[PDB]
Amino acid sequence: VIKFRAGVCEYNEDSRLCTPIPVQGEIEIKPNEEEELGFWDFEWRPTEKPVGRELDPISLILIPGETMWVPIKSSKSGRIFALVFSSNERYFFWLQEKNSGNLPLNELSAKDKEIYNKMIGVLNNSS
Repeated sequence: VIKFRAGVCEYNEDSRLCTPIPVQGEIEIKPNEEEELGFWDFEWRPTEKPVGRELDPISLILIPGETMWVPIKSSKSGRIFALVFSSNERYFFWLQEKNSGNLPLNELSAKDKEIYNKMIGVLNNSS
């Protein structure tokens, strides 16, 4: 399975912005070796607690065509994961590493092309 490092970023999208407040965590991108619902679970874990928000651990199904991928929604901020979630909870993430994701802000999430390709592949799959 594919593991990636990020903490959370606020629930907020009432101005299409959420601010980084530093935190850590871990996402596990997996097909689910139980396949109960038959979708991708992003298992978030706190490794630092959310401060200035409370978002609990979550096993998060991405349901194609209900989950929309936008690669960046902030220009006063960098490294924002933007997933519009309908029929599910909304979790926005911010990469915990200030040394990486220094690639320019036009697609920035943690990288440009890699995250963009990867996130489109989850929509294409229903696995």
